[PDB]
Amino acid sequence: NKLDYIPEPMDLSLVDLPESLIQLSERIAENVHEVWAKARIDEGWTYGEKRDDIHKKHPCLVPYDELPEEEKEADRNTAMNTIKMVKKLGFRIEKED
Amino acid sequence: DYIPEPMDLSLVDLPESLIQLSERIAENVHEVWAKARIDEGWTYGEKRDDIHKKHPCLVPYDELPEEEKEADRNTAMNTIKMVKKLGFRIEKED
Ligand SMILES: OC[C@H]1O[C@@](CO)(O[C@H]2O[C@H](CO)[C@@H](O)[C@H](O)[C@H]2O)[C@@H](O)[C@@H]1O
Ligand SMILES: OC[C@H]1O[C@@](CO)(O[C@H]2O[C@H](CO)[C@@H](O)[C@H](O)[C@H]2O)[C@@H](O)[C@@H]1O
Repeated sequence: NKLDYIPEPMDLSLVDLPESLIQLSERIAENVHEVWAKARIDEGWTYGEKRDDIHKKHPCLVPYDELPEEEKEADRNTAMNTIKMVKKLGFRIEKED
Repeated sequence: DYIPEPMDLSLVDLPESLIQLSERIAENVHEVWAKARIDEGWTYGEKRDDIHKKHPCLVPYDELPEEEKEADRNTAMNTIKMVKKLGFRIEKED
């Protein structure tokens, strides 16, 4: 092996987010996916049952609801980790009156 | 037949103190992403290979092409703009 890289993510296990926000994690993940998909469809990518760099085919190029549950969980957790980092970095997150 | 329509976040204002920390946020999402692939047997290779589990982005975040860091930063900021658009205050604690 040539490269010796060990990822060390920040410990966000004890960062608490409003329950109201976590209740919306699907809403956030869905929009993240829409942004992702629009960027790939604008580059000529299309849906295909196997990923393919040469023919620009991706299986995840579907509406968010049609994704496998495993893939939605990923998207929801990515979203929550990105926000937990905001809180870890010293910002308050509060639902507006 | 499927047309993505992301929320219009063009007018959502985030505190400048936070946008300054884009790279810290982007760098951590990359670490979590990288940690998950390496735990499943992925390694760095300069071409992506779904078969030998080789990905060119399995490098320290600072070693990424600027185009890739730029993508990660914008992704992080759109996720946080969604929070603000969904009715949440984001303010630095002083
Ligand atoms: O485990 C899947 C992995 O993909 C990520 C990339 O950060 O999500 C992006 O790519 C997905 C398909 O590969 C899209 O469905 C998703 O919308 C997009 O944000 C992570 O969320 C996840 O860890
Ligand atoms: O594939 C690039 C594409 O994936 C995103 C998530 O949608 O970033 C993820 O994948 C990157 C490597 O491909 C990682 O560096 C990053 O941390 C991870 O979240 C997009 O930002 C990017 O356009």
